[PDB]
Amino acid sequence: APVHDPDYIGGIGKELIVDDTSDVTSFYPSAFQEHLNFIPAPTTGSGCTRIPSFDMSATHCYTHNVIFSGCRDHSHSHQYLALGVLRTSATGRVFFSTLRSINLDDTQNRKSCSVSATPLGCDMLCSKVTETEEEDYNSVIPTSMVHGRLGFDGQYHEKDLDVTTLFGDWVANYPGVGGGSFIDNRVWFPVYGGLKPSSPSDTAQEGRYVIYKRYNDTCPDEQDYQIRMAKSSYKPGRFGGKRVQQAILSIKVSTSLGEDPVLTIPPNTVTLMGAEGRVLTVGTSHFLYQRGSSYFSPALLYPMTVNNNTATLHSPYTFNAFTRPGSVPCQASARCPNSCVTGVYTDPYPLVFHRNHTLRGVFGTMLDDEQARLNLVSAVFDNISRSRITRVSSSRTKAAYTTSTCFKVVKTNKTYCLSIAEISNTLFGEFRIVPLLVEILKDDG
Amino acid sequence: CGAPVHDPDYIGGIGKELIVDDTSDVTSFYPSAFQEHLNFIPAPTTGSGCTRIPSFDMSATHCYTHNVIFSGCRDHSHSHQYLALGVLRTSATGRVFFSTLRSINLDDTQNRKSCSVSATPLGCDMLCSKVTETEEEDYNSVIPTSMVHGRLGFDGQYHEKDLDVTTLFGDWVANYPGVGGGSFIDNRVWFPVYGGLKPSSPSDTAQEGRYVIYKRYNDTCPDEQDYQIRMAKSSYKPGRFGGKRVQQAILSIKVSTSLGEDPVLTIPPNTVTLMGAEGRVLTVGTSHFLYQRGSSYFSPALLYPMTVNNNTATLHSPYTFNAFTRPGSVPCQASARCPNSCVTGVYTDPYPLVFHRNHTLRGVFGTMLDDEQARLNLVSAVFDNISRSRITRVSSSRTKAAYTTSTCFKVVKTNKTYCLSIAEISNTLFGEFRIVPLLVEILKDDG
Amino acid sequence: DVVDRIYKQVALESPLALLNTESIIMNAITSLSYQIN
Amino acid sequence: DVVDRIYKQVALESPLALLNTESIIMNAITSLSYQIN
Amino acid sequence: CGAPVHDPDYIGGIGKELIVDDTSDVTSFYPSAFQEHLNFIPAPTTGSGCTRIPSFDMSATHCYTHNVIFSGCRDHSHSHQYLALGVLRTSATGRVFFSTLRSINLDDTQNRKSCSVSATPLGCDMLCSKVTETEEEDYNSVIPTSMVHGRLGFDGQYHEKDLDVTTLFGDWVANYPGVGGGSFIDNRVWFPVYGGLKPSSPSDTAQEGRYVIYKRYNDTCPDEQDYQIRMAKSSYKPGRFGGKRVQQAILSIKVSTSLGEDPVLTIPPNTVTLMGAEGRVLTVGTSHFLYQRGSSYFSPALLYPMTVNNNTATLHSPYTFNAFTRPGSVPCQASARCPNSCVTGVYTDPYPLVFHRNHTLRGVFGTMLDDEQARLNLVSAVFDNISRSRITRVSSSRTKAAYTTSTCFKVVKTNKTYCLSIAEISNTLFGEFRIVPLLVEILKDDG
Amino acid sequence: APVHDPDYIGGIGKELIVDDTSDVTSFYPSAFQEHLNFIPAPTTGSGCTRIPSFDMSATHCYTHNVIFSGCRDHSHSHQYLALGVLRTSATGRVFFSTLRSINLDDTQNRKSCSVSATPLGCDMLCSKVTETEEEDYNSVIPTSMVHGRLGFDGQYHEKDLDVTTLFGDWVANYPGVGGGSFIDNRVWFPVYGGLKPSSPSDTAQEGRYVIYKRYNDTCPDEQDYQIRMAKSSYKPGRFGGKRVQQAILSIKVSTSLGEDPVLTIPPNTVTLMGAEGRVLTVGTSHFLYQRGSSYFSPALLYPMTVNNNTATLHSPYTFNAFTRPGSVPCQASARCPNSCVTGVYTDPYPLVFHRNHTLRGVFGTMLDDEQARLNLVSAVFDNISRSRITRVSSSRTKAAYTTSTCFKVVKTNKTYCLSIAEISNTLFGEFRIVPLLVEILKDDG
Amino acid sequence: DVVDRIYKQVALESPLALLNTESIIMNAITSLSYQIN
Amino acid sequence: DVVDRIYKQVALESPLALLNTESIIMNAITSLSYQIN
Repeated sequence: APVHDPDYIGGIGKELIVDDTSDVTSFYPSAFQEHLNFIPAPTTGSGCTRIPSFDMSATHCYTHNVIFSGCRDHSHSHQYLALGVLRTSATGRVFFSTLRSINLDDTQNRKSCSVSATPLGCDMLCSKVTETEEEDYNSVIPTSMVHGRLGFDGQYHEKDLDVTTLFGDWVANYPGVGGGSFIDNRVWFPVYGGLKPSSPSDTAQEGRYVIYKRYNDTCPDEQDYQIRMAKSSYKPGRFGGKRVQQAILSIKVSTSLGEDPVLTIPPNTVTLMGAEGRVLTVGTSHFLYQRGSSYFSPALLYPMTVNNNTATLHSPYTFNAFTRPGSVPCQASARCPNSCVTGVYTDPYPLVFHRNHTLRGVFGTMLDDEQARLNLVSAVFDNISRSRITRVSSSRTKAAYTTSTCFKVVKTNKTYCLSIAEISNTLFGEFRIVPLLVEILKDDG
Repeated sequence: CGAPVHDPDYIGGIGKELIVDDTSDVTSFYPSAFQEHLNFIPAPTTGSGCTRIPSFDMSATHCYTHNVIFSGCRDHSHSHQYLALGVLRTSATGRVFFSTLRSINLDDTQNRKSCSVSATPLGCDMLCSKVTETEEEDYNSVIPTSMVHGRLGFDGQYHEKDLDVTTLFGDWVANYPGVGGGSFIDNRVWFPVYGGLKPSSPSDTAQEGRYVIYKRYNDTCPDEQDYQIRMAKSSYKPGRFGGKRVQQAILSIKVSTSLGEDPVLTIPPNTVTLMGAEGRVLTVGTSHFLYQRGSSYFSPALLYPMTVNNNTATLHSPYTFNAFTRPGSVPCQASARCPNSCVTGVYTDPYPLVFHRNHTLRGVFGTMLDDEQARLNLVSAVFDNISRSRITRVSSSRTKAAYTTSTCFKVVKTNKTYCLSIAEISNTLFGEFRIVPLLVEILKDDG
Repeated sequence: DVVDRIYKQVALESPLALLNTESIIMNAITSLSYQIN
Repeated sequence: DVVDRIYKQVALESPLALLNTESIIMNAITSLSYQIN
Repeated sequence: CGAPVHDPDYIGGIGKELIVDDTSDVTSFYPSAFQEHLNFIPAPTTGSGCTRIPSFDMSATHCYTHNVIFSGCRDHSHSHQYLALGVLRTSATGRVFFSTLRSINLDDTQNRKSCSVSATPLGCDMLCSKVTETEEEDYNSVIPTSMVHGRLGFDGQYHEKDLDVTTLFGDWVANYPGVGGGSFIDNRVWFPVYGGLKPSSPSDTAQEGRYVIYKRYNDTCPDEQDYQIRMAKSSYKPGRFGGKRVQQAILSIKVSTSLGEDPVLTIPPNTVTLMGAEGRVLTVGTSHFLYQRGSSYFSPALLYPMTVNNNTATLHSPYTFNAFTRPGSVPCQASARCPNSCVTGVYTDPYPLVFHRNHTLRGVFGTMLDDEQARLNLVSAVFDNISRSRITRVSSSRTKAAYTTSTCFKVVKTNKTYCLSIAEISNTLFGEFRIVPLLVEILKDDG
Repeated sequence: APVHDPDYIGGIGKELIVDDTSDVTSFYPSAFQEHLNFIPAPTTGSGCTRIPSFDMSATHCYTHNVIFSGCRDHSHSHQYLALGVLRTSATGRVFFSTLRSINLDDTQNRKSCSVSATPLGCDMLCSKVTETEEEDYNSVIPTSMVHGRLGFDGQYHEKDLDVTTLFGDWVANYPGVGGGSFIDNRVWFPVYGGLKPSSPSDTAQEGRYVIYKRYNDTCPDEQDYQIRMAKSSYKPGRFGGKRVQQAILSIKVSTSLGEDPVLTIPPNTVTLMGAEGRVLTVGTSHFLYQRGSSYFSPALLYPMTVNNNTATLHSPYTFNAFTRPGSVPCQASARCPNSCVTGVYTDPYPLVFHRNHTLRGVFGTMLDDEQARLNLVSAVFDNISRSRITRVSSSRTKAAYTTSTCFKVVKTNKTYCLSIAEISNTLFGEFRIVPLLVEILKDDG
Repeated sequence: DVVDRIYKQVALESPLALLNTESIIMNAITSLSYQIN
Repeated sequence: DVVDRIYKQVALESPLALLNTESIIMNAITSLSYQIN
């Protein structure tokens, strides 16, 4: 029955910075703080740690993947799940210390995974796939899926899910790799995949769409041109014409794992091509982040709502200057809608608030580049602008994921943000997940 | 949470003579390729902080400590120190992994620099040395070197007391731990110590006009007998520090609730020991050994058999392993033949595996940096008087190294033998300065 | 005569018999330490 | 003479004293694991 | 409160072969006068309630139980039962005393009557028998006798389960414990059992046409060989109960968290055992014994050496002590020579003291009621094949007795040997029916 | 840190039966109840247990003496002190179980002793005397004295007291063997002895006196006859003319034993020849019982008061029908005052109360006989009458002491009284201390 | 020769050496059980 | 022949294995008495 040190007590799962009088981008990250690292690194030049997932409530939940044979051979892999708490050191130094940990080494392959912090432990939603995507989209059956939890007891239990009846309309199905959220007794996982052509869940998603545009730029393309693309986007070429729809799954947290699954596929009127993403609850406000894998790069956060066991997404917040770099003409600066799949997962943690409770600004680490996945940088962002920053490295640095969660310490009253990133460097090493710690500061004063 | 005792799978497997055969050929035993287990020794959180100088020891509890420096591994003037207490476990699928059940990081201003851990019934004992200045400077000092005896308990709390060094160490200009693990024997912790002596002190003059000369197997020195006897004498006062005698010592503090209790230094005759250097006091089964780093002219790995009297230990003519070398600068290099004055070389643990029923040592395991001069290309293998086994390379790239520390246990349930070999490696794949707990399975030939 | 040869046990059976009574006692002690509440 | 056989109790008597003091401890450690409230 | 372990003063002193000498004369060892220690076994609160039928056993924990009857020790129909868990201690001045750290009294309606305690790792185990009717009646029964296996733990809580007697005991008309302590061996409690057998049952017919005849030392029976063989046969079906075979048994329940686990009865051949009676299964050092009360024609104290197979035990030709007698009614009296049918005699424990290195039994300690016929004049002494030591009388008055149970330990610190001998005595000084834990120091002659 | 079972909680140290409408002697003892005996019996025909002392507050304190060589040789003896709690059994049966016990076997002789229950343990006041009384009264020095406590820790500590400065006026000094009482942070012990002729404490007690008479009888003796005796009583012949004055000692209960002794010798205007006795606190009311060792047999209880560290006794309650048997003409029925020493210690526990809070009746076991100490019987008594009864034995029975303490169980609401007696019988044995348990009952209904 | 006679230890020193390692281990276990809080 | 002396290690080697497995336990029981919070 673990829980955080008192200094943190009260400042964990709630709204951090509320100012109207403030100027959001006037907040900036401290240079990178030095704490005790909680994320295991590799024991070998063979195995590599990848695809991190993080969530925190009264407990801090973390999981990542260990592939083998130099980050190849999906066929096999382990999975790491840690359950932990935020502590202050004797000198008051912030550090994360995991109180309970389990590494899944069995022959089965959990591939994508996402963790959530629930009162009963760290819940996890993974998929068991022995094959590549491209083949999985030619699959005549939906993807196998598991739900499991690491109890405070330290014992770990997992219930497999019935993917045929639940997912029947889908050719492939995956967790979003992001964080899962505990809302109204349900664990809410980001999910995605693709679904059978001419299926109840398919047709319902045809003739429904949304086209988002950027701040100062406006697309040259005709609407009979544009609309025909944004149309062409939801069933991108790379994967053969099958439609890829975003989704959210909701299970009940109980001593019985895999209880009462309800899958909510929103309308594509409000939502773009399904990608990886996280679900967040800050205070009373819930959101789904979606990877920029489609034509639109800028950071995406959808305010979401609970209707009983179901869910509905509303008009998403847009953040420019926070951009997944992409292939053309989907790249970081793209104004116009097009069909593509490329991009990267970057967590935009909501930060600055109006008393309105709408969202002034968010903080996360992005990849600064037009096309390639390179040069990770941390900062806070505005509907338009970006703050001063802290670069992860001054040398060439390759990235895959950055997932951020921010918390404040009460007793001292200083705000810090954890942004977990998957980096490839000369100093850090090749495939390495680094729990970067940062503090927030007003500019003048 | 969790119980500070190795999973029963290990009961009977930790801390004993592992492989015992007279007839079999030691070097036919050999390491598997590198295994993948769950990793304990933590890496840094930034591109500044760097982990280094590791120390490890294990009994019923596994103790690990490593230093965390900053500003790109510069500015000694500050650092933290990480001490972890842990257990050897087997997974649900039977996989070996080291899980550390208790840890404390020391962030206070004070700098403990060279530090070594030992596994004692009461916790993890540690012997560090608080030094704000440079080794070169320190040897010019008019005072000894502050030294702490700390411990981490199973209650997860840390304590320590500063040894009174003006008496215990009063004859020394500089006093450091061996960075290699300590060992619990006869109700006391026993740590490696080394440093310089105040010229013409009691403990300095006791050591004058004495020395030891060790020669290699198929190789004999051209140098004139008298020549060597002279240069071999000068080996103990390397020109680096001005020629204060740099001597190997061992300190034994009584392990008890009150730290730093009744410390007694052991300063062996240099008719046995070489020029003092880093090292480890270890026990396998019923016998204890001191490892000395190759910092002097002598290339081959050494274990001086150690016997303990009361508060004092005695050292006997050392074991030697000829294919097991440190690299060194000339004419101290890996191929070094004759005696000489120098300070160079690297810390590589020769953990004993194959034993005679004679209870005499046949062969050892360790990761040696294989190269003549620089410290590069770490490789694990089994070593013997003359020869080394088939090897496991750590990588195919240029990868430098600082320390490697090896200890071998056995999971009894499966009756398979393993070796943990911890390396401080610097690499493209792993990272700039990174500590990797390399795991290996020991195998035979022809099966 | 034909006696020594049955003493091979003192260096054979006997020590191994100690290693057992150790291993089991240790297993006992081990489980017991698992009592941390 | 005759001391040959009389010591062969080395494989009879002592291997017991072991087993006996073994069980004494084991029982005493067992009763202990029951003394935790 | 308090820890259920004998003061360290006793470590190495409890439950072993106490005095071992081949050359010395057993009977030259002998009891001191009666010592004064602090008293454990509690006396009654009224002139009605009366304590009786005591049982004792000790390992690392000391277990004692005695029955509390009412209406002047009449009306079996009701009673309580007192089970105490305790430790051997030494005072500040070094005085020996038994302090009982945990006790429970059983006041529920149910009557456990004949009961015996054993010391097991998990607590004090007890085997009682729930009987509302008379022994004479019970032997006329068409059903077995309800039997409980209870235990008191170190958590001071009591539990029990009724053995299923229609199967286990199905061949018996009446089934009782020996009132003498049980013993823990090979991960099981082993209790003495005795009673009648259903005529012509499987276990009855197995015992027909068989018997044992034991004769005394300097004394030989006049009776014709055939005569004896006949009367010796009839000894097993005493006229008291109508001639159902009254047989000695031992039951072993597995000691575990769940009581009454896997019980297995041992019903030895009557070529070894006499007509069944009260008794105790005891272990001293590496060997185990069964005591049988003298209830048949045989006067001298008996210990059948007991060896345990798996769930079954086997009995070998009994030890005998000729100067150690029960009194008995004729022609069963203390001086009894030949075989005969009868039920008489008394329970007196022969606790083994002097041993051969042969590991064979020389002499024993116990309090015998010294008299031919009635049960009177208890006296403690050391006994031997032929002879008894100098004695310690319990009193100079006419004092009757029911049970005496003796076990001998040694305080190792002082290296002095003691014997606890518990007696149910009836006296002017002590009281009507009173249980007195008599303590004695064992001494030598000529020192 | 022990304490009683809840069923007793609330009913321990407080007033038991309050009725004006009632008739006191209409209450009677149940026959003798059967519980689990807490008082150790002898291990031998040599040693004998004698001189019991009992007290209870939140803890139950008991101590007695073990003499040797067939109840002879004062020279040596042990002392037993038990610390315990009142428990209910599973079937609800009342029993006393001592949770902490210590037997003092050392060469020193604590002779008379009295125990009190204090928040810090069981406090005890004994004397160390190696000689008989008759010789102790020829003593040129006061009697050595000890104060000690059995902690809940089980550890026992004892501080000797300075008898010369404290007791200087006394030739001999002893604890009253009764119970000690905890009042206003002081342990209050009954004490007695005799004091040096012509001493500050002596002369003050000359010319001061009290003469008590019985209910229906009035002495024939002249006052110039009587007054001259009651005079002659305080310095009885047996002991050589030395005056024997009752007394009470008060020590502070603290981690430091033997702290701040203050000895209070009351005036003999209010008090008779000093004897053994107990000090009791029931609810808010305090009392000193005094043995009937002098000319006046009937049960004696003095209401006492605390002035800081000092004490003052008031007019004592009288109970007829409760009579220490005595030698002539001091015997059980004696009307007239005379000088004698004979009698017996019998505890009169206060029971029935007026709302006035004065004392209607008391309960204890007495010895029914004119002269000899024989035939112990339990009952409740009135200023005049006595109840129905329960006899301890129908055979010849010798007694020494009876000390009673009464308590109620709340949960069940039944009142029981423990009367500890020192008996000599054929059934019980020779010198035997038996914790007789009794219940109280209304007569009709 | 002159060898047996130095084996008197196996039945002399040896067993007594077991009794010690028992007694001490037991002392250990004993103290430990004194930990009942 | 020669087996005489070679077993006399009965008074050398094994009396150690005892002392060693002794201390192993003692240390393991000691560390345990430190694990109580």
